[PDB]
Order: sequence, then C-alpha cells, then structure tokens
Amino acid sequence: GNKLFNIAQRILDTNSVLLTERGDHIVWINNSWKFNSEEPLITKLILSIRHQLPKEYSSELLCPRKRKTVEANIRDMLVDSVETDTYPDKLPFKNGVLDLVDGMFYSGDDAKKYTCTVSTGFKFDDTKFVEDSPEMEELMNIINDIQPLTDENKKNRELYEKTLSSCLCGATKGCLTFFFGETATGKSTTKRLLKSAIGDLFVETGQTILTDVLDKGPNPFIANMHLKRSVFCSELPDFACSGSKKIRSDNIKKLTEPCVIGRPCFSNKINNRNHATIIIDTNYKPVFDRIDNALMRRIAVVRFRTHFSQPSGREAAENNDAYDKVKLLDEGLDGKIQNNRYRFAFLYLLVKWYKKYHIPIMKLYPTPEEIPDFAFYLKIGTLLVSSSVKHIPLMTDLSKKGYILYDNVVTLPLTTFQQKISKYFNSRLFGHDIESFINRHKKFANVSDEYLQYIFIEDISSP
Amino acid sequence: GNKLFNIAQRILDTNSVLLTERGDHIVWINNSWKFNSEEPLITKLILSIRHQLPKEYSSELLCPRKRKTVEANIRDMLVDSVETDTYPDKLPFKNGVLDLVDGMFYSGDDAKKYTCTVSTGFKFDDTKFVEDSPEMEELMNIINDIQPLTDENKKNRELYEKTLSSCLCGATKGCLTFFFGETATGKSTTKRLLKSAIGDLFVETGQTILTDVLDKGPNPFIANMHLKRSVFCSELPDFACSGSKKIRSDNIKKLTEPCVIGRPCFSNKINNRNHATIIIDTNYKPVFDRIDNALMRRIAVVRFRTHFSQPSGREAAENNDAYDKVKLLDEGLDGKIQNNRYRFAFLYLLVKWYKKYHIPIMKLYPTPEEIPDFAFYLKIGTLLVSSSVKHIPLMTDLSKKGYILYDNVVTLPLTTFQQKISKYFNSRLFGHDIESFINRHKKFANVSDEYLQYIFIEDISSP
Amino acid sequence: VETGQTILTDVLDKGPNPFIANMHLKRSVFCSELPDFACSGSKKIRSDNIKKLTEPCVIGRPCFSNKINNRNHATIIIDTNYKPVFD
Repeated sequence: GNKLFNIAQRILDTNSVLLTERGDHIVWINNSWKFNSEEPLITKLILSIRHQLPKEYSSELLCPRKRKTVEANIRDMLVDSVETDTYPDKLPFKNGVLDLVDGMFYSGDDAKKYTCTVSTGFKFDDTKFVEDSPEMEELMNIINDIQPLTDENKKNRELYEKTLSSCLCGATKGCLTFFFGETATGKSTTKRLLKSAIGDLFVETGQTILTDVLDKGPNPFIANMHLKRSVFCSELPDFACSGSKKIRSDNIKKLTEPCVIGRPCFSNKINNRNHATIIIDTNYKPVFDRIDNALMRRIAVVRFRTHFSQPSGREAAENNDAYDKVKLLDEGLDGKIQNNRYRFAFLYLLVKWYKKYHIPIMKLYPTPEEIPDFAFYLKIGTLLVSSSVKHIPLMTDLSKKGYILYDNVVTLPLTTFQQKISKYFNSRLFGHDIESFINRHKKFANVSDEYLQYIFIEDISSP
Repeated sequence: GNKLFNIAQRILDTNSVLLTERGDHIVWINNSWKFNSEEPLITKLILSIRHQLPKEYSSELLCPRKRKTVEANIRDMLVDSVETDTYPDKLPFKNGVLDLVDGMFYSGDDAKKYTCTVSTGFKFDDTKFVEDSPEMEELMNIINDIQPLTDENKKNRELYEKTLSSCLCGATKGCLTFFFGETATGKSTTKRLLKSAIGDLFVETGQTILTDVLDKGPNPFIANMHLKRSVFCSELPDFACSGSKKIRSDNIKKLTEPCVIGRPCFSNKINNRNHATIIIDTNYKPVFDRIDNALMRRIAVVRFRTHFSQPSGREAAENNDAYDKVKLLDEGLDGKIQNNRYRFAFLYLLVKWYKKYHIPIMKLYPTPEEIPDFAFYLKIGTLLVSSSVKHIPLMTDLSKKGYILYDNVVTLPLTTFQQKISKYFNSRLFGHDIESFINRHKKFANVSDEYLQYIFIEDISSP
Repeated sequence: VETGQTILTDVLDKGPNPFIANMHLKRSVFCSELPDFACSGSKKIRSDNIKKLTEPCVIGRPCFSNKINNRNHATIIIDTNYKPVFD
C-alpha cells in the first residue's frame, strides 16, 4: 500500500522534520537541528535515518529518486508550523543543551525537545565543570585581580558579574553596557575569556554598528547578529578630536527593539531575532548627537581600575590616578586564555552568577549617573515640571514669580525662565546645553515674543 | 545491492570530496583541492577515479546518467563540514606541501591531508634545495651587502630577518612593517627575491591601500587578494609635501581585524581571510592624519643604509647622506633574479630563518620608538603624571613647591603648563596633540578658574 | 575599433562602461574629434585613465556581464586638432 508513503509516515512519526514559520525545514541529523535555505537536507535525513526502519524499508532508500518521492510525501504532510529558539534559559552546545536554571546536561532526545538552531561550537566536558580545581583557583585569582572585592567596588563588581552572566540568556535585553577604562586594564582579557566560554554565540564587530545607519540597502551589520547572544565592539573612534561620527540615538534605540530590520546579501529576509547582550569597549567619555529621556534608560557603565604594567614602567603606573591597583603583567596569559585552559571554569563561574541572578524575571537596569553627558539632563527632570493638570488654582501666587496665565495654561516668558535657570547652573559651563534646550523647547505666542510651558519645582515649594 | 551506492561508498572512502562551510564541495583531481561553485567537479572526479575501482564498477561509470546518480548519492552522504587552509606552518607548492617546522616535503596523498587550495604556482625541485651551491654563496654575499652583520645593525638585521621569514606563514601577525630607506638602497632586490621565492602568494599593491577608504563600494585592492601570504607596496608618494592623502589610521586598523567590510566588483561574497605580512616601502618618514594609542601598537620599522650608484653620478650620490655607504651597482642582477637563479637558495634561507624563530608561537613585536611622529605620545606618557590616591599624605611638602590642595587634588594653572610643555615638545610640531591633551585631562570648578590635575616629574624628583 | 572621447574625458571605472570592455583583444583604438580645451566648458584629460590604459590589465565591465578582467592589446591613437591639456 504505497511503501514510500509508509516510509514517509514513519519518518514523520520520529518527529525529525519540522516546518518553521519562515518557510524552512529543520532536520535532526547527528544530534543537532540543521537547516539550509536554498538546499533542503530532507534527503540527507532520509538516508541517515534509513537505519531505524524495518529491513524491507531500508533498501528502498538507496535510490535518489525514491528518496525524492519520500521527501515530496513528507513535504505534503507538513501543514502546521513550529517556533524555534523559544527557550531563553537554555545554553546549546555541540553535543547537548545545558539547563541554566538547574545545571544538568542533556543529550540526544533529551536535548531534542528544545529547538535550538545555534550552538557554542564546542563539546561540553562534564569532567571540567567542577567547583574545585587549580584552573578554577587561577581563574578566581585573575578575576579578583581585575575587579577587587573591596567595599568601594562592590556595586561595580556586582554590575560586572550581572552583565557578564546575562550573555547566557537567549532573550532580548533592555540595556547597552559600556566598558570604560584605560588601555591594558582587563577589558580585552574579559573579552577573550567570554569568547572562550561561549564559543560561536559570541561575535565581534567594529564601531560601524553605532555611528552608521542600519537601513542602507543590503546590510550585513545587523543580519549577522541573528540569534547571537553577545555582541562586542572594540576600539571606539574617540570623539575628543573633531571629525568622528557621533553615536546615533536612533541606532541605540533600535538595538534594543525586539524585532529589527536588515538583510544580508542575496537575501529577502529582513527579520532577525535580537538576543544579543551588546557590550561596547571604549577608553573615553562617549558623546551622543541628541540626548532625550528615553535614551537615558538604555545605558549602563562598568569601570575598570586595575592596570598591568612591566616592572620598568611600574613607577609610572603607580603615579597615575586613573589606576587604583597595580599588578604584574603576564605575557603567556593570552597564551593559556586562547588555549581554552579556563573555558569551563569561566563557564561554571558564569552559571553560578546566573543562578545568583536567576530570579523568575531577569532584566537589565540602566545607570545614567555615570555618564557626564547625562549630567545636564538628569537634573532637568528634577527641577522643571511641564504645564500640566496640577497647577491652575495657583496662578495667584505664581504670577508674582513671572508666570503668566494664557488660555488657562501657566506659561513662562523667555527672559524670566532664562534668569531663573542661570542662577542654578553656570552660564559658561552649561551654556551649550542651556542654549540647546532653549532652541529645542520654545513656543511662539506671536512672531516676536516666545514663552515656555515649564514651571520650576522650587517655586512650587516656595509659598 | 544497489551497485551505484557501493560505488559512492568506495569513492567516499577514498576521502576525495569534502563539504565546506560555504556550501561548496572541494574535489581532489590531479594533486590539488579545487572547487567550482557554478559547476561542481564531482562527475569529473568520478570519471577520473573510475580506474581505482574494480572492473565491474569501471564498466558502469561510463554513462553520464550513472555518474549523476553516484554524485547524488555522494552529496547525500556528506553531512559534516570540513576546515580548509587551517595550517599556518605549511607552504603549499604545485606538487606538494612543504613543512616549515620539520623541513620535509610531501607529494600527492601525503599533501592530501593539509587541505590547501592555493599554491605558489611552481613545482618543487629538491635537488636545488641544498645548502651547498655557488648560488647560495652569491645570495649570502648579496644579503651581507644589503644588510651587514655589524654590531650596530644587530637589532635592525634581526628585525629584517624576522619580517622576511614571516612571509612563509599564515598565523596571527598584526603589525605593518615599514621598510625605511631612500631610493636605490636595495629594497627592490629584496622585493624581487621574495617574489621569486614565494611565487603566486605574493602581491604588489599601490598607494591606494593606505590613504583611500577600503570599504567604499566595490574595491579589489582590499578584496581581490584572498589567502595571500605577502603584500608589498612601493613607489609611495611623499607625504612630507602637502598635497597627498595621508596614511589614515583607520585603514591601518582595518588591515588587521577579524572582520572585513569591503567587496570587489560584482562580488556579494565579501568574506575573505588572511593577515598578510604587509611591508611598506617608502623613501620618506610616514605621516598620519590621526595618531592615538592604538596606532603605535601596529607599526614596525626596518632601515636600509647601503647604496649602489653608477660611476657617472657617483659624486652626487656620495654627496648625499641618503645612504650610509656607497657601492657599485650591478646591471645583470635584475636579469639573473628574473631567471629565478636564487629562488631555491632564498627559499632555504627563509626556511632556516623560520626554524631559528620557530618557537611554538611566532608573533611580531611593534617598535614605534623609531618613528619621530609618535615621539610626543611616548615621552609625555613617561614624563607627565597626574595625582594619585597615594599622593594625599604628601601635599604638605608639595604646597611650598607652588601647588594648592583642593578636594585632595593637586592643580596647576594653564599658562604655566603651556610654558613648561613648550620645552619638551614644541607646539610647532605637536600643537594639536598638546591642545587635545589639555582639553582631555583638565577639570573645572568654575569656567574662569582653569585647573589641570597633573604634577611635573621634575618637581617630583627634586626634593 | 573607433571610439569617442569618453575614454579620455570621463572616468573609466564609473558604472557600465562598454568603451573600456568592448576593446577586449583589439589591436588598435582610434578616437577622433577631441573636444579641445581652447573652449572653456570641456573636461580635461585625466592622468588616471592614461596610466590605466597602459597597465596590462584594465578594470571595466560590459553591459549585463560579470567579467572585469580583459586583455589589453590595443595601440591607442588619439586624433586632435588643438593642443591637449592635462590636469
């Protein structure tokens, strides 16, 4: 009764082929979910699985034409779609999937349930994922050297651990972390450790992600970060000297959005999943073209203050304020880092940090107080309140302060607002900032006179 | 028993077809791994290999349809992907692969294991790969002429040997060596020697690679090369005279990165991979538009100070300090070099130098100390030092020196800073860098009162 | 072959340039009626095209083609009535 249809039915019953919402077919060969957009692997799966069928169903699969017929039957049988990479608390390896919430490993059919189409690229060794080891002791030593456990560094160390451990979660992240510090401070060492720990889920780019537009035409900048769990940008083009493109606000706001638009070469797909924890490496204060209240909620900063120097230049390092601790540089450290000596020790440390911060809901919080650019806009929300629905039986006293009543709305003339705001802040230090706000927020009662729909919280306190 | 499946199994057992990460197949026909994207060569391989199979399979493999069926079976059988060009310490020739570490030459099935697609383009003659020959003596004399073995030139000679010997590898070497020497100093002799030694793995490029943006649109000069092992640029226009584009630091940074942004004409495949040992030939000091910390980590210099001039213009050449020593020029040397007379002698010399520097990890050390343009960022870093946390309990003695104590920070005025900094480095040569330092490393309590948190090392050393 | 002055007073790379790819294996190129520079409003003779036409390989593509490298066997003769000028 159509032997090839029965073969297709059995292969479908093994649940080794799935149809995805994007239109592709994902197959389960060699204990991984593989797919190819312009070259289906269904016939490869049929040939490989021919060993699990009865004796008479195996000799029919040695002909390419019969395998093509079986593939046609299978394609007609698949009507409903499934979703791939929908578990954010699973870390996929080459030979299994590791459970972050608990810590046990899976293999074969155990890992088959989670449809993970990406992997770190290296096998998971169970004999090295242990708490006690000399490699773990050395890793703890170097990590403690990078970020001392002193009291003043408690919050910075905790933020460092949180940011590093968030690279194991396969979901969308709501913040961008800036790694601020001088050269040869440990950012490169941490980057290499993270790369060694998370394999192929880690990608490295340049500064073009931030300062360049994302739409263009066929853009591989954003299409490359499909399902990547960590994105690293290094060697930022210092903006102290004029001529360097500023960090676009639209780029920062778009890199946090769950659904991003961009296509690679020879592709019609502009939809990719954003699972990346974007970390930007820099040595100097970043600047932005335009600062607003929304962009201030997507920035976090980690500070590095431990410099490794040669014995000849040890005195110069000790005579610098930027470095709080001076240690001895090791030349072969890069050697054993790239030799994957500390890979599983760092993986165990990352999983421990995750379990420490694996509360039912995970989230990333911004710290705008560490950015000098945000200093102006941070106080301005604490001093000015827009003309609103909480003021109208107060214009009797507010009139003497300079506020005038217009269409039952409290306003403020330009001169009075200027002379009120010049008292709080220097007219020369924040002159550009004040001028920018004034040009961005004047209204025109007429052609000449201008007013502002803002009132001072201090005058509210004053009777 | 499906004879064609058995034929495909045997052909797969001979290990002659491999699947690559790009979705292409590489076959082994006539002692070379060759691929072809738009027309696979698996059927050519089947017809060629029909001789090693038994008679009953050779008789079958004479039909194009049966060859197509066997190719389909082979394509279904290949699931795993393979690595290509992953051995830095191997030098591929037209008829084998040379092992640099050991010195043993392979041929055919011996060279099969190292999946090398590119080659030098010429065969290997083990008869001429000997240490004892008159050609070797002449080459050694010429080398001693070009780079003498004097004590004063020991470091320069060692750096020259390292840079020349690095041309045979594909490992990590992120430095750009500058061949500093005036015209007719003998650098062209070394260039022609290297070209004749390494064949097709050598590429000559112009000025555009250092002063024009690599990304742009279609660009072959940065993307036409692929797995090239040495890049040489000469006839460089002078950057000392205004009117020519300077050596942009962004291009130097881009020429060594694990990411490529740039494509050739009508080539969507923008993916290339190598860090070729780029040697820069110039008769004048380099000039960069922007200089920072990153640039000084990827620059090296080699000096040539030997001249060959005709007797007619000998007086003018001797009256020019462009060369330390004036010698006699050779006319037939260019023809002898073209005739590939010293090819294998120079190959043996390069192999000997590599074996001398064949430590498990070979890397290039930048030497920015010999570039006058980078002098400002070196000496000031070793001389001007800021305050420190350890400088708190020494302000009592520091006050009489002419300093003040403010929030545990030692400050100095601006005019005095300019006057003192005009002595070490003149503002004529590094005024922009001086002003960048001033605006980067100064703090303000008020705009009128400008203070800079730096203590001169002269006052520190003097009690 | 006979060609216009686009090979002299226009960039060879540009986009589609049949004038630089139709000369594949041609042994002689003749361009006549030069727009002399005595009349202001005419593009000068670029040196880049001059040095590109002398190299063994000249970069350029034909219309609806995927080939860039073409052999240069041409003896280029430029016909003019007044003095050429160079930028």
